Amino acid sequence: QPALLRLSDHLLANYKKGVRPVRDWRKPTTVSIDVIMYAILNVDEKNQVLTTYIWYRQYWTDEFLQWTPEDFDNVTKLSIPTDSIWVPDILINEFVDVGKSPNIPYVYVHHRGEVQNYKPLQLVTACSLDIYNFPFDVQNCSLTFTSWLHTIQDINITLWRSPEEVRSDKSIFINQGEWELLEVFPQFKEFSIDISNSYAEMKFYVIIRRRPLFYAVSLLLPSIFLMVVDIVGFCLPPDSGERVSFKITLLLGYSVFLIIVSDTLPATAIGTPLIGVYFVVCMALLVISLAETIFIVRLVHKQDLQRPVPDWLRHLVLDRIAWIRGLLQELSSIRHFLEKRDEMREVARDWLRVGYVLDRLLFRIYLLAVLAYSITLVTLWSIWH
Amino acid sequence: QPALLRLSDHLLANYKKGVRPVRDWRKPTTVSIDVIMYAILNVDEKNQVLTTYIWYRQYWTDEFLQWTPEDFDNVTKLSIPTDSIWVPDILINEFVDVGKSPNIPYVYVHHRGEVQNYKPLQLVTACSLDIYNFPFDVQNCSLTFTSWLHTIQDINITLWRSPEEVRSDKSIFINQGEWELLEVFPQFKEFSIDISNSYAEMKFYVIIRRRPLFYAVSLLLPSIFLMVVDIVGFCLPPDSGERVSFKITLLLGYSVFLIIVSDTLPATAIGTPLIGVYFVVCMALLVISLAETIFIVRLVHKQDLQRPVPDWLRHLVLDRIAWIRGLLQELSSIRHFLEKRDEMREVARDWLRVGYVLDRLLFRIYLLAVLAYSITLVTLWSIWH
Amino acid sequence: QPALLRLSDHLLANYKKGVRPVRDWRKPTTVSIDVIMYAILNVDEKNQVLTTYIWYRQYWTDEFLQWTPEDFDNVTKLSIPTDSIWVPDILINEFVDVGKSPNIPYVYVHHRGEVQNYKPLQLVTACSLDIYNFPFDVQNCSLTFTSWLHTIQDINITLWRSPEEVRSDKSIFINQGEWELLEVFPQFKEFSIDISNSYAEMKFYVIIRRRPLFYAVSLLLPSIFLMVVDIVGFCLPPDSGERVSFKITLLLGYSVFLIIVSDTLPATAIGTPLIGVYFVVCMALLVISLAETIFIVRLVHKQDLQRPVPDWLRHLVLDRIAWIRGLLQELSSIRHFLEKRDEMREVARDWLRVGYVLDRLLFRIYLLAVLAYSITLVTLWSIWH
Amino acid sequence: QPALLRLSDHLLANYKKGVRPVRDWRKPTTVSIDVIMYAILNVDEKNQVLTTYIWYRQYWTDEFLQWTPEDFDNVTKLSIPTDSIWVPDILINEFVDVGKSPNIPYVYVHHRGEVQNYKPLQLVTACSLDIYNFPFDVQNCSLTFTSWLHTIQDINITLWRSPEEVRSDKSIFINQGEWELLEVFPQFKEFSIDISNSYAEMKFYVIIRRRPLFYAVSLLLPSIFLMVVDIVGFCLPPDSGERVSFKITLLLGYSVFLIIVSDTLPATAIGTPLIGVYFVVCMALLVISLAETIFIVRLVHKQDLQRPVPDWLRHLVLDRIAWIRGLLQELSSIRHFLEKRDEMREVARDWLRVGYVLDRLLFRIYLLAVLAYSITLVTLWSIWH
Amino acid sequence: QPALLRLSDHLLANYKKGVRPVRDWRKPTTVSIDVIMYAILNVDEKNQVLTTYIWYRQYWTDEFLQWTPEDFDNVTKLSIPTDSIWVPDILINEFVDVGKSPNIPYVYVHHRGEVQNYKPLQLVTACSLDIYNFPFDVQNCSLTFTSWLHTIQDINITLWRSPEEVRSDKSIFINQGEWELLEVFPQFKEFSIDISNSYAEMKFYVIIRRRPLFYAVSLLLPSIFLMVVDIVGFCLPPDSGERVSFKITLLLGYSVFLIIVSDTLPATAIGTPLIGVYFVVCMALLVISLAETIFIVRLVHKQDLQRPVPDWLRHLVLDRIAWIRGLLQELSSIRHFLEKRDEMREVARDWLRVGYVLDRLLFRIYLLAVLAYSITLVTLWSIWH
Ligand SMILES: *[C@@H]1O[C@H](CO)[C@@H](O[C@@H]2O[C@H](CO)[C@@H](O)[C@H](O)[C@H]2NC(C)=O)[C@H](O)[C@H]1NC(C)=O
Ligand SMILES: *[C@@H]1O[C@H](CO)[C@@H](O[C@@H]2O[C@H](CO)[C@@H](O)[C@H](O)[C@H]2NC(C)=O)[C@H](O)[C@H]1NC(C)=O
Ligand SMILES: NCCc1c[nH]c2ccc(O)cc12
Ligand SMILES: NCCc1c[nH]c2ccc(O)cc12
Ligand SMILES: NCCc1c[nH]c2ccc(O)cc12
Ligand SMILES: NCCc1c[nH]c2ccc(O)cc12
Ligand SMILES: NCCc1c[nH]c2ccc(O)cc12
Repeated sequence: QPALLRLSDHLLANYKKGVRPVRDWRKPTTVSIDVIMYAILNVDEKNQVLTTYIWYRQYWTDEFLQWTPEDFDNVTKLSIPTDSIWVPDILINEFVDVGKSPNIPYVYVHHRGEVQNYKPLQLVTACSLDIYNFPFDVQNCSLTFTSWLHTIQDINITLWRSPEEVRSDKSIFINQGEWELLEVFPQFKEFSIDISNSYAEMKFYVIIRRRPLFYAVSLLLPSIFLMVVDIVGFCLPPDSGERVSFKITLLLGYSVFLIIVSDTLPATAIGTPLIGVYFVVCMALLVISLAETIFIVRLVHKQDLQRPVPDWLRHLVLDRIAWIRGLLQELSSIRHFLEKRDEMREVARDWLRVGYVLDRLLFRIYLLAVLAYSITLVTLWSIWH
Repeated sequence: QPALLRLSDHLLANYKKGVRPVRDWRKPTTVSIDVIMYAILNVDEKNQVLTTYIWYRQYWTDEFLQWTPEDFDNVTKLSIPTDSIWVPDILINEFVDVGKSPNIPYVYVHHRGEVQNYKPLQLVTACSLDIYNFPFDVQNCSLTFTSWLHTIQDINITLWRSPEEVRSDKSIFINQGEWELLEVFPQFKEFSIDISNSYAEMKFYVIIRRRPLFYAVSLLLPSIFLMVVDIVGFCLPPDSGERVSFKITLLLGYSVFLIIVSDTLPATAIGTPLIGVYFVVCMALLVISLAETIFIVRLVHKQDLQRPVPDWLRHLVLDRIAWIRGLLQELSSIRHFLEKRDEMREVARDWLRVGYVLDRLLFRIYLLAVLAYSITLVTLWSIWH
Repeated sequence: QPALLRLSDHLLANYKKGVRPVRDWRKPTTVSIDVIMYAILNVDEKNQVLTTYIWYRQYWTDEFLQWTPEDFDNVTKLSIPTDSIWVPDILINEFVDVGKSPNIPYVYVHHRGEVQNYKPLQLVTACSLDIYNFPFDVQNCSLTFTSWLHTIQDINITLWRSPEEVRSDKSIFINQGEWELLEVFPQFKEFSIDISNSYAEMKFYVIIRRRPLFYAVSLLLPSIFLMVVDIVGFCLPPDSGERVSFKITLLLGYSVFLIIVSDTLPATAIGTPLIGVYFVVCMALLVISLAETIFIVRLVHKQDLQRPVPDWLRHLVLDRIAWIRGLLQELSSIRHFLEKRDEMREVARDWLRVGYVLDRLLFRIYLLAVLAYSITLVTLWSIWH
Repeated sequence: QPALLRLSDHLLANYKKGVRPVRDWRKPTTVSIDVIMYAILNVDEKNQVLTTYIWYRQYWTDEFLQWTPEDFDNVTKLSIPTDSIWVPDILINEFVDVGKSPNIPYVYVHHRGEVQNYKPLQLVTACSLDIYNFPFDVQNCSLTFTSWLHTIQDINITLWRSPEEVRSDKSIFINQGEWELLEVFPQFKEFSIDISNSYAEMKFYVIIRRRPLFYAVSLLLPSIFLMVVDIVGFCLPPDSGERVSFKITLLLGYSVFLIIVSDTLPATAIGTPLIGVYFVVCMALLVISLAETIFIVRLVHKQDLQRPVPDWLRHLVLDRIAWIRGLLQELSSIRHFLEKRDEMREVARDWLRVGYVLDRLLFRIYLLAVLAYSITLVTLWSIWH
Repeated sequence: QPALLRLSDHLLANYKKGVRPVRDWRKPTTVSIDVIMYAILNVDEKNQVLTTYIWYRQYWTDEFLQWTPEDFDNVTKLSIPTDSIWVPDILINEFVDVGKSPNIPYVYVHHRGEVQNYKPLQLVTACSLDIYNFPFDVQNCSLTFTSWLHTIQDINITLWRSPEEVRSDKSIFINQGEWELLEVFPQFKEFSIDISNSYAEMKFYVIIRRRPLFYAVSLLLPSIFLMVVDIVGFCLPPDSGERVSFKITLLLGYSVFLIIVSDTLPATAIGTPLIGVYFVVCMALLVISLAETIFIVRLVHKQDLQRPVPDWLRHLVLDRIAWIRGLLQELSSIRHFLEKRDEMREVARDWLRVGYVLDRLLFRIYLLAVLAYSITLVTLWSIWH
């Protein structure tokens, strides 16, 4: 007789698969688990879910599947289909849709009754995401493995291995994605929602950090590009009537661009992300450039103004060294029309050189409000790097 | 003999799982339920559905699964697979797609015949959404648990616990999302669509309110930004020929922006939301700014107009203090060409100072139609806060 | 003995569930159905499908499930699982994907053999949509219930109730959506695709009408907004050099807006919708405004033109009352250069006042081509309302 | 005894459903099929798939389900569940996802052993799409029905009916969609991937043609609209300084529009579609309009140029008839400043009339490069119509 | 007796399908596989997955399904349902969702016990994508077939055929898509995650290359189009006041276009793709064109400047040959006002001809920075072609 199916006839003849396998019912069946995390497939932030592929394994002690290796040609391990034995109902408290993993149809059984079960499982799980510092963020998502029905008296959950070996496990993990795990942190916890019920659970805090190197060329590269167009835009002469149309076109291009980057961050009501506050301050610096162009074109215009006041013309003089026959009465009438002509040219000429020395020094103030304000960026960048 | 599977052989030997378990058929099997709501996953408003994760439990009385704890070593609870016993067909009247929850394969049975069943269930349910006051809204969505086939004579539905304990249940609930539940309100109701049929149902009015703090920085922050660009835009001199091109560019940027925010609110035919009516009034204030610029550039232009009328020049004078040899005949011909030259300059100069004192006071009217109209915003904001 | 499972042992002992239950095989099993329509979930027009939630019920006569209420304690109704009896294969000819409804696991049986079956069913069904008059449209979608395999000799289909009661059934229906049903119209029809096969079917013409009140504020509110910007745009003086840049900017904004509304209507080759033809006529009215601005700026320009012809200057005069020492030769040379100077100013001044009296009356023609053309809108609106 | 389930007890008592039913194993079981195509649901071109709803039927000869109509009250047809008999594994070589069709749970059996099986089946099938002539295209997609495991020796595939009747079958087909089938073309073919294996297959070449009447109002209606704006745009005078800003705005609007229509056509590397080549030639005609405006504004400008050369002024004269006391020395100084003034006006006046007669004839060349080039469109349209 | 179901009664009478079929348990069951790849359906790069349709087959040796062809009329092959025998649990380590393939319900068995199993299987598999050289890229995605539970002692994996025949297999493969496979490379590998467990696996490195011919007309055709608009844009005279509005409009159109092409490439943190670095250098060349227009309009303007310095006027002269009665005092006053008039015209005239000879030679430098920089494109194109 072949000895490998003589054994399965001995185990599964009178085996009843609907009974929690134990001889004294007062003790629990202590399962023992661990995770080996393979990949982080996607982090959906607007929906606050997280899909993950995990290699997973359990063992528990089945007191009805015991034998001796003699009378069976020293068989010490054996494979049984999963649908023909008892199996616990351990699942996750935090799933959203779990139908993506196939069922492994086989389990091992040892000669002491140690049934061990290997299966892959994908987990579209719901964990709250903190998105405050957007390119430089670590996440803290839980994976609470628990028995759904059975209490402490029936099913208790411990680990396969030591909790140090779970923390530093990068044995299989797919790198060169968007995320990168630091550690998987296990913790036993006894859960109770009311009196007279207590449930075992095993949380796995998987922490991951975003690799930020892509988002420099999608959130900072056009923003610094829209600044060097603004720096060269002050070198238009304000008398052209084309400088204000330059600045409103630039702010138009900035405004369309900010729409594009708004859709990524979620509607989580803990506030705004920290980088999104900067694009408001980046946008308000364009308005100070837009309010500076309107002021000097209001100040310098062919409008037939009044005289420049010498109280400020002396103030502009100090800053200029810092930042820069009755035929006589008839023919007298024709020169008087030209007396008024060139003099009103010189009135607008007096307002003219005022609007350039206020153009230069306010361009220096704008250049120091950019160049000294960029040092604040790299020092917050280098320390958090 | 081990006593835990001796009991399951005693219960499930001649048990027929297709019969509603009762000895006198004239009495119903009164199930009893409650919900423990875990999260609100998404509220799709354009489709008017609502997905929700709920911890759920039932018990009913099975008169065929009774035993005595003696002859079984004082066993008082026991686990049976769900597919091997009777189970009611309680489901929801308002689902759209329910396939996302796994089946819990186990139930408890007590020694009196009290079968109790724990299961998670996700509910893409269809509830009508009222979206009138958009950032500040409470919702009222039903969850009508009922038996689909059985009538009052067969299955009646009551609650597990007191209806006060269901209302104030925040024991497990995931916060820091978009929504926040106030209460879950149960109510028994007897349903009847015709004569000779009556059905038990248990409605659960779950009310939730949106946390509005995110939508201030996505529906009010660019709208107030497009006003301070409009306030500074009046400081262009109207003689530039660049002011009307400024105002139409601004209204262009506003018009593109209103497209972006239109896609959120649904096509529900109860009317428009209340905040969407304000963006029309916000848009019509830009037209009054756009109609004011066209009027003064029509009024002030190098066009060789007629004289300003002294009926309104005196009216502008009052508001200015409030808001602000035959050689003689040949040579006489050359001055007359300059007589006509400077005089038509002074005609346009007379229309010139009119268009600035009407520019200033209409800018004060526009500034008071903004600043006093913003007080209406925060008082409606603070009371509803 | 308990009498409720003594009955199910009597019915389902030798019952064979694979046989169409009848004693004389020459007669059909006449099923009888009706629908109770609950909601219209979505109408996808680009794909021409329609999803609908329907409460549904059948009964047929099973000649093998008969008993007498005596010997069973006057039991007259009983519940049997659906998978343990015969059930017809009645389904829809027009489905696209039907997997969204759960299976009701129970049926009633009466003491005469009247098995009745209640189930919900969702129907992503394919019906052709007529989209000609877009906001004001009724639809006519079929729901052809038929047996897929069995012919007239085996399965015939009739109704539960009278066909008048199906038509006026609004007992349960979720209102305050986008659609609103007028009636559900049943009609028996015998189907035959060839010789020697005839099939019963029961069509249900469900007609629904769109509530159009939302699409007034998404298809007419910006279109009338882009007209009042065009009406005020004629009050620019044509000498500014900023009026043509105003009109092309407006047509730019209109052109981008028409892209946004194009994606809703499908690629159904019965033609264009009727409202989409109007937006072409709405767009061509902007070109007549754009061709009118180009004509007067071509007519009025500092170009050193020729004289205005008195054949049309008299025509403009009639419409103006309707719509509105050798020192002498040397010094004679300097006045002749000013003779040519002011005269060519008066030549452009003669073309100047022509271009305003043609500006005013063509603005009246444009104002009457708008105001009288809007009366055509509301009269087609009020009658179809 | 009722005779309809006495027959099913006679057929399915010792019937083994895992054996290919034949008495001499050396002959094949010749199935016979046909398709009745109901609708073409969608053609996804970027993914190159095709979903189709097909009414489908098979018959094969089962030598174990034979009887005589006597001893059974002249029963000649009978219904058996599909899961209780043998059924071939005929499926499609070209599917992508086939889970959308329900299983018909019944088959007919005749008294000779002719089992016939009716089922609907939806087919998201993968066929390569040729998209060269985009609005006027026929497709040629295969549907290769074959047995997946069994060879020629076990399962052979023929047709139900004559192959002429399959070709001209429009008995049920949903029209008024986007597509329209010409014919379904069957062809038997013996498949072999290596030595010692040969497989029967039955290809069904379904050819469909797009109804092009919708895409005239979405690919040609705005393109001809952006030409009549270009035709009227030449009537701006080139001295305005607003004509180049008109032409770049138009090319901006064209460039945004071409983005919108690019997303439809796939990334199939057989080249570009033929209509997409025309929009490049449509775009390059705008550049010749844009290069013509830049040339005449470079030629006509207040720049203090040199003299016009009489070598080309005579050439412009020919085309103009085709396409169109020491007081004397002091006072002599003041006329010499006006000698230089009006003469440089006449130098720019000489370049002025040159730039209009080159404006008119190059506008005639552009008008003949449009009007004669539109005749090429309708002749390629009418023949392919 | 018919001999084909007499054989299946002999094999499957006492067959236990839950036992790994072997007589001596110490030897493994060596399965043997290969793949025949049919199509590459989609490559999702933002999600880094890959869907593939593969024809697949296995055989293993079943020691319990042996017979002799005599006593069964020389039957040497036979078909058994898959659910009635043992089958290994060979699956893929790298799947994401595998539910899209149907189950083939049949297997062959030979008279020696060689069970062979044919099935199609679709594989949304997760492989890391290298996207550095975007249009010209080869991919290297693994397909690791392994037994999930069984070790080396139970299941070992080898190939059907020689590993050379797998490499050059294009027998069935759907061409004329986006991708094109070079080879499928098999490699045996023994896997071990810890001590005391060793697993067989069979990697299949399928390498595919993108056909780049479509992306020339979607990533290079508008980019070279936005250069010839820039080349003709220098032929505007800088005195128009319309040239800077031309250049900012062009950069606006370029900036919107770069948004459109950004969404394809993923967020993989290995850096940026190589073609995306070029569009930054393509964008910075427009800024040098935009900084050149601002410089000459700052240099040439009616501003009443000072004199041009003869240190650079001589430098411009060298490059111009390379790149190009008390009535007397009263009447003396009127000429002095015209002395100042024409002289300040000649001051701006002196700056005028400077700004054209710097316009021409900087246009030659820009033309050589384009034409010589395009030779770098085609040489990198032709070698990698
Ligand atoms: C949600 O809506 C339901 C009905 O639409 C409200 O239920 C009503 O509650 C009042 C107060 O208890 C009862 O008098 C009515 O009989 C109830 N109506 C029905 C149809 O049962 C419910 O109060 C609403 N929720 C909130 C928070 O107001
Ligand atoms: C669709 O394509 C197939 C092949 O790609 C065409 O089938 C060919 O038809 C001709 C004419 O009957 C035969 O001579 C060839 O042998 C067929 N080819 C194959 C591979 O069998 C088919 O004709 C095409 N459809 C149309 C409408 O032309
Ligand atoms: N083929 C993968 C077998 C395997 C090896 N080590 C494992 C660890 C966990 C697990 O679920 C599975 C495994
Ligand atoms: N593991 C969660 C068990 C659990 C504890 N309390 C519960 C309440 C309801 C429920 O369905 C389930 C539970
Ligand atoms: N719980 C809903 C039971 C029900 C009451 N009336 C009905 C009518 C039809 C139907 O399918 C079902 C019903
Ligand atoms: N109810 C549709 C029955 C039917 C009638 N003719 C048919 C032809 C083919 C098929 O699969 C089915 C049919
Ligand atoms: N009908 C396809 C049968 C077939 C022929 N050759 C094959 C090779 C592999 C495979 O899985 C299947 C096949």
